[PDB]
Amino acid sequence: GWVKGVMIRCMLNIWGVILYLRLPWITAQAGIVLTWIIILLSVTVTSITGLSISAISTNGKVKSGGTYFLISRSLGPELGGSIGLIFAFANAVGVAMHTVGFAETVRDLLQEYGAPIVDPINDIRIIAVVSVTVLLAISLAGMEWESKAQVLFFLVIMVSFANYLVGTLIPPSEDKASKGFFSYRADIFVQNLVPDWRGPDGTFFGMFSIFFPSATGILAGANISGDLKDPAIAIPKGTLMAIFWTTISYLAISATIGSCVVRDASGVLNDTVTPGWGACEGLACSYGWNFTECTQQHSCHYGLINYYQTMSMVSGFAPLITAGIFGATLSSALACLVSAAKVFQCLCEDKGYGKNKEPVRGYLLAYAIAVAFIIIAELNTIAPIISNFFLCSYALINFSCFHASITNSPGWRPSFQYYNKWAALFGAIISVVIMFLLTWWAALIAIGVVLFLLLYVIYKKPEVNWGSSVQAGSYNLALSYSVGLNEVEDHIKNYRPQCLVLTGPPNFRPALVDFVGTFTRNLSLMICGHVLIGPHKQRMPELQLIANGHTKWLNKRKIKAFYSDVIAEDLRRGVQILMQAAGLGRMKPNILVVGFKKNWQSAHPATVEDYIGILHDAFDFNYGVCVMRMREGLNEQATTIFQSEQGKKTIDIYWLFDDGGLTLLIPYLLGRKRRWSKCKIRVFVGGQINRMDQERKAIISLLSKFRLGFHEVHILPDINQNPRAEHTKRFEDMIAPFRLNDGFKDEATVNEMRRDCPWKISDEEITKNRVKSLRQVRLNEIVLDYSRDAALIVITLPIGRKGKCPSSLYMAWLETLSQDLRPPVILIRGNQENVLTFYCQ
Amino acid sequence: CMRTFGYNTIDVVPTYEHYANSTQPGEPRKVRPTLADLHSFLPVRFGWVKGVMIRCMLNIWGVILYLRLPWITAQAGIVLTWIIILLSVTVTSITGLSISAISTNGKVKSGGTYFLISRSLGPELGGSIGLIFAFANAVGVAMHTVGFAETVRDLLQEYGAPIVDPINDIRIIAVVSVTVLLAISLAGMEWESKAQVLFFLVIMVSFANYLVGTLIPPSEDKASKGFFSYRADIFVQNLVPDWRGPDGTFFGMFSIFFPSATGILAGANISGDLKDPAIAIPKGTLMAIFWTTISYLAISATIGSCVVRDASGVLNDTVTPGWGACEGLACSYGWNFTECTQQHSCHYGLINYYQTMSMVSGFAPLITAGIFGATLSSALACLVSAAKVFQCLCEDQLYPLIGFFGKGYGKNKEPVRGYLLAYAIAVAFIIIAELNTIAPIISNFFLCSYALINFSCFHASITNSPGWRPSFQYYNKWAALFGAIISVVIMFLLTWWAALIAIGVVLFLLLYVIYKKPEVNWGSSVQAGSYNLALSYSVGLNEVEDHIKNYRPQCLVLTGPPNFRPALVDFVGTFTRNLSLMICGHVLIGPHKQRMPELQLIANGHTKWLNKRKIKAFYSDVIAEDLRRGVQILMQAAGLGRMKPNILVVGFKKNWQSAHPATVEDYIGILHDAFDFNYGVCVMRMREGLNEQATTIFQSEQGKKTIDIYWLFDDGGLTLLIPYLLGRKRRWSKCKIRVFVGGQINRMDQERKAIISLLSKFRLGFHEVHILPDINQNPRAEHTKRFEDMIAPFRLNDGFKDEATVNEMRRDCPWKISDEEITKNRVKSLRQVRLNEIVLDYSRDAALIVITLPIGRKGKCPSSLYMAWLETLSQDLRPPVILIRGNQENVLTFYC
Ligand SMILES: Nc1ncnc2c1ncn2[C@@H]1O[C@H](COP(=O)(O)OP(=O)(O)OP(=O)(O)O)[C@@H](O)[C@H]1O
Ligand SMILES: Nc1ncnc2c1ncn2[C@@H]1O[C@H](COP(=O)(O)OP(=O)(O)OP(=O)(O)O)[C@@H](O)[C@H]1O
Ligand SMILES: C[C@H]1Cc2ccccc2N1NC(=O)c1ccc(Cl)c(S(N)(=O)=O)c1
Repeated sequence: GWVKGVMIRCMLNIWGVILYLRLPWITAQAGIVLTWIIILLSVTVTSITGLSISAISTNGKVKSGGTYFLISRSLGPELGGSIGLIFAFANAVGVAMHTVGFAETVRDLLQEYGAPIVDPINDIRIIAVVSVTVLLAISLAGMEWESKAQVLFFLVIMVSFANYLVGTLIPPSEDKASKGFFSYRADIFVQNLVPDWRGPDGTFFGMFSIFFPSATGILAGANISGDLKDPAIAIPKGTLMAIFWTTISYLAISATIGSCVVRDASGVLNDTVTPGWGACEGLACSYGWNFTECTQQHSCHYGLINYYQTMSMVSGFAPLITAGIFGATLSSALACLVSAAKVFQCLCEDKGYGKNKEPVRGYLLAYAIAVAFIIIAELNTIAPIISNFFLCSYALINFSCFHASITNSPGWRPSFQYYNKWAALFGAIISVVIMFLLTWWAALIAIGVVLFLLLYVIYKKPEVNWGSSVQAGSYNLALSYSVGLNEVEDHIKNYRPQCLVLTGPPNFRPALVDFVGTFTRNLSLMICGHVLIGPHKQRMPELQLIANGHTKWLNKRKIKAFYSDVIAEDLRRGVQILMQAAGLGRMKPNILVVGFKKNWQSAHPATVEDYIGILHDAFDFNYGVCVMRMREGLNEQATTIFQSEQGKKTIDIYWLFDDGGLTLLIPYLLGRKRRWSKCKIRVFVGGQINRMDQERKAIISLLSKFRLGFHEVHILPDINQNPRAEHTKRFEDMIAPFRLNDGFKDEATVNEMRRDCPWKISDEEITKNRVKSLRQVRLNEIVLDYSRDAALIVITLPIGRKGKCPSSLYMAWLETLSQDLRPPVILIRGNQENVLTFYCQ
Repeated sequence: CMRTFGYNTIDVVPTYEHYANSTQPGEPRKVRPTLADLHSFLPVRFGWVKGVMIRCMLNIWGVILYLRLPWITAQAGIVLTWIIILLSVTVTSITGLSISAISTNGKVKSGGTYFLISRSLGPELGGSIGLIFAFANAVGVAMHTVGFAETVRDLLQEYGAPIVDPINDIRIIAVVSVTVLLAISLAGMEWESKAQVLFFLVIMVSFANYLVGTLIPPSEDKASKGFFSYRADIFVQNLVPDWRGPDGTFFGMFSIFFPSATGILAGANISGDLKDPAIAIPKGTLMAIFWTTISYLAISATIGSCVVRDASGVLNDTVTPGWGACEGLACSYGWNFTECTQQHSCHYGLINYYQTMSMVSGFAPLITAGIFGATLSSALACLVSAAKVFQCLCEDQLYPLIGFFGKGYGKNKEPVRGYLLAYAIAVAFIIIAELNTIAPIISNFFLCSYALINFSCFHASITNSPGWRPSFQYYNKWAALFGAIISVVIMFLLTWWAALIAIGVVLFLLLYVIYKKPEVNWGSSVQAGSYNLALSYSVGLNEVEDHIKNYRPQCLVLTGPPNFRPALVDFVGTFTRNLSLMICGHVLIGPHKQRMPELQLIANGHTKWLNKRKIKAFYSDVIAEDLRRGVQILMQAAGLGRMKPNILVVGFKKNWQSAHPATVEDYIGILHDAFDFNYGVCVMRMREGLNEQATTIFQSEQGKKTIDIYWLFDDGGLTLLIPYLLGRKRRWSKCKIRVFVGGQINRMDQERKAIISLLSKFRLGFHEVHILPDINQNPRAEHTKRFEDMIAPFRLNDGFKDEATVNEMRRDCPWKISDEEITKNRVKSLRQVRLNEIVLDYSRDAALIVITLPIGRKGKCPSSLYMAWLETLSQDLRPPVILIRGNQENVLTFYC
């Protein structure tokens, strides 16, 4: 935290490996004032970031677990996700860069003995792959060994720095002159005071970019901060102390480098001459080192910019310096990898491997990113990426903190004495400007990537992900989309038939379920209703098991539908309950499907009264109605007639009245399935005998505007003609036993006799509906000579006004329309509202 | 007798008018009877040849026909030109198939491409697409005009009479020409269509002239330039490629030729002016594409057989015997071009000359006329399309300021406003006269339009709503998807930075539209897709078996009108959001049973109100004679599959002391039924009362106040889950939870060890614990007196009555208490008053209070008595008070 987090492992991330290896080179190629200015700017950015980070962090009682968790809990998830993503990418890239640097340093140290294995560049790649793999192996080695090694590494770094200070001030010596050291010289400081450049990066902004990579203490105050036993007043003090120590130490090291170093070397130990014999001038006249040809032809084997590492030859204890620098770099790399792995795990903390169940997947992904970026093996190019990504993360964090302070977040009131919104705004602006100037295209691309991640990771749908399992995820998705459907409004183009099918137990009547499932499959909603008769105190354990078994039987058949059971005294009341309550939001039924009463004659008229009352209630609630009739009745698994292909047969529609199109829509959706996609479809309409031609061409035109693709049309001009004499008689015998026989008295004086049997007919009444009933039986004749071999028959259902059409007269009509056929007859009626259109709004 | 079917009843027969939503020559409009009346008691228009095909054909033909195609065929050979043409045709034909498929679904109105794309895909993408489309057309007009000016200036200089210089004459001529075009477009579509036919005639005459010229034997000038009439040897020569220069690669020729044929929407853009668009768009577009492709192939093949690749052009170079050494087949007909073909420096031939197709023909002014006509036709088409698209887009009022445009004029609504806007933009652009750095932007915009059209088709097909029924059935969705992908690929393959800019503009406009929240509804594939996903995921959840590991609190809240008691809604929504189902109930009494549109409107308004406060709940209403029956209905039937409630949340009836006793009877009956259904129960209570937007204490900050929990009965831990889930939020995060864990008062409490173990398993962070053993103690007799006073009015004073005859008096007054019951329920009535003593000494400054809800056996308690215990328990307290008792099921499965 302070060394392994601030100034040892964050040393190589602030003032360490990336400073103990190639800091003196930048300082020499820049000068004292320029290096001081770069250090000042970096320190300012880091200090503002650290102030904001600590002030935000110290808000509320702290429960350990991760800085990502803390930031998310303080600023919400919207910004927390983006912050975590940016930190993950930056940590992986930094691990890659530090590992490459350490491998290169180790390879050079080994090469100091003059023994090449493979090549200058390739060998570095091999060593780096080996080191990264070793870290991956040591991913889960131990816990307290880490702290022990941190203490040991801090001690070793301190000892190496002491040795470096002891050996740095080299007095006059041939061994020193071999490297160029000449101790203190005012002319040396004068030379350092001026600028000088060499290389493609010979621009001060290049020095700024190089220095930015080694400032991971402020982040160390953000990512290496949440390890304080007393979280109250532990964090900010550590941040300030680490930052100040780093700054002072860096300034001192730069001062020593500029004081006791030279900018040129010789390359030959005994390269000296006498006065007047051979070129010799400059301050080298003290040690006779001329490089005029060497200066001209970039001939500096050793020197400030000539050689990358001057301190290694400047310190007396070379092995100690090498060992300490290598240890510091390894510690920094391990810390960064640990941080990225923690980010991944804490993201997935709530598959698990081993006790901790740690996410090996995230650490493996971090290793993948680091290995992908580490093959290049060049610090000069790599470091700018680290600087840019880290600066983007820090700027986003500070700006978000300032925004939260400004907007008065619901639960934002951090207790930081020195916190101020204006400082956050200033830091955001300055950081943005510096990131833009450092490298235009790269920084802009990173900003665009960050914006994409911030916009496109907050519309996922299941934003919680509770209880990782199958049932849990399924429930989460179902809830998310069901709630989402609430904001979307309704339009005619997207009408859908939601069906409530009265099946009772589904294993008693499978024809209805087959027929409805045919045309509703993955297009709209289907519910199967079951009413339980009798009074009982519900609850009980067995009802749930019964429902579960019914749903299992349903599932085994590959039928998408929901089962549902209710308790009521009688069928009508349970049906009312189902019609009024069942559904969710906009997924609620609007059509009722009911079977035919095969034996309505040998039964108590009370049952018939209730049956007709069901239809009356359905019409009251604005539903559509469908009555299905089979010749044989409806009451491994059984096999039905809708599970075997139909063939070339026809579908016959008798559209006699306008309902809104429901009579036409149901057959259209049914022929769109590969079971009824070979049947030709016929439409019958009534008309006139003296205008048959002007009626055929008109209905055909209307059919083409709905774009339903139906084949033929036929007109019927004789629907008013008198029925046969032997057929109109069969209608009288059918209703004979329902004649109250009081058709000579006041309608006031016929309501009393109906209070015990409100299902009779009045001789007055039969005189008003005489015409209508005749048209009912005449229709049956028309269907028998037209549709004796069809695969389906559809007819519009007639309506009777409540209070003027007893339950017995109504039941006498539907039985007449459908008789003597081999019927899959369907009688349909819409709610008197358009469900089709020929318009695009 | 013989009379129309329908004259003797109330029901009407089907007819066109019942579905037509417009006026008519017949002013009185017709409607069919509503279900309540049957139930219940007591203008110049163009065809397809002149309105679609001619426009598209003119728009496709350009200037590469005369000045570039022969050079391309000389550089690449016949076969490679044919392949390039074929690829371009595949892309264009697929796009045309998609547009035809989308164009026939209902009646299309004015608006062209924008109308189709938007109304069939949704306003959000349609707005940005329309904006960019109009801009692109308004710039293409200027591009074509500058091209025409270039041709005129080049000819005039050829005749040797220049005015100022290459750069200023272009400006002047272009300005004058654009002015003339603007003048033409304002005179009406009749004059506009006449000029199109005139230009078509001129181009046809040019084609015929070239064809006739390509036949006559060659003269001396033509012979010394490479023209020799159809010769099999030249044709044989001219099939292999011969690349030359920096621009000699297959990619280069494809990039040159591809933009030349992409103007295929020139006829659909005037869709508002057609006779029958659904029979006029597809046929015209396909025929135009076919004819243009035939013409391109014919030109390529014919020219590739008459001209040699090189020719000196000097008449003296003829082959006489003695001088020169002939090479190539040019010396088979008696001509010698050894010199230049050796040094590679002559200026004639197919691969070195640009105006070859005018040399071959018999009269060059005809070719000049052809170029003029092509350029001018393109400019006119672009102008008209841009004006119409802009008028239609500005009609819909989707942007803040551009609405000024959209005012029509006499008879046909003619947007002179948009005409002037586009003319001014075109002038401001033609002033520059240098546009080679502005062309790729426009091309990529057009390609984006292609991609959007194709994706609209594919998405509509894949969703497959019952309202998707097109008459044109000669397409396929996979091909459309491939077309959109290849469109974007080509975009990024032409010029990458322009593609980046185009896609960025599309994205930014889409974001602004989505943020603006349009106020219109037309019916799109997106809404149908949302229904699709809801249904599919519900079915998926239902498919899986049932198991205990997915407990969640699913609540039905009795709230009546949602905006009456908002505190209950806010409290439940606080801990329900993103985690479980919430439902709002409302019982309307109603005589009888019916549903009129008033109920539908009221419900839609309630749903809008609920969705306007960031609340996730379903609103449901029922009709019943009293409250108990409606609550029974909702408890029995609400839900779907697995998502159904298992907790009931109700508010306190603070006016129970002054009310007809049957009301409190039904309240307690509601509680008893809920208990009997295996539910959990929550009773909410506040000191004031529960009955733009109004505020509430549940939507404000809390600070550091504490929460007190009084756990006296082990019911499954629901008494602890609700307070716990309310402490993971950003508004209760600083509150401290105090637990007064009389661990199990009547539940075999644990003294010290197990008390902190159960709460430990709840990962609650419990920060404090206390012990209350003094329940039995005698409460201050002063407080007991307050209890006898309220129970007095319900006394039956039946001490001397037998237990058999006591039931007699209750057949009319079931609420009243008995005497034997007072002495029977005495010890259990002292705990309530005594417990109220303790609470009034700790949680007097506590944000919330939670206590275990007492219970009662049916019949063993008089109803009015049980309502006395509730009042005494929670009374004289400032904060909101919650009483809970769980279903007695393990709620510990919720954790992960
Ligand atoms: N318990 C029930 N739940 C839901 N609907 C029912 C129930 N019982 C009957 N129905 C509906 O009533 C219709 C037919 O009435 P009913 O069953 O009395 O005639 P049925 O089928 O001939 O009788 P049965 O099978 O006894 O001969 C069925 O198609 C069904 O829709
Ligand atoms: N129509 C209704 N639908 C659903 N719940 C209702 C309805 N009417 C009342 N309630 C519920 O019954 C509870 C008690 O209401 P009651 O009318 O018994 O006393 P109250 O004093 O009117 O209650 P409040 O002061 O909360 O309105 C309320 O908290 C409310 O949640
Ligand atoms: C971009 C300019 C410049 C140019 C140069 C050559 C060929 C066409 C051409 N223009 N493009 C068009 O005319 C064009 C392209 C695509 C489309 Cl759909 C259309 S349009 N008017 O059909 O909508 C026009």
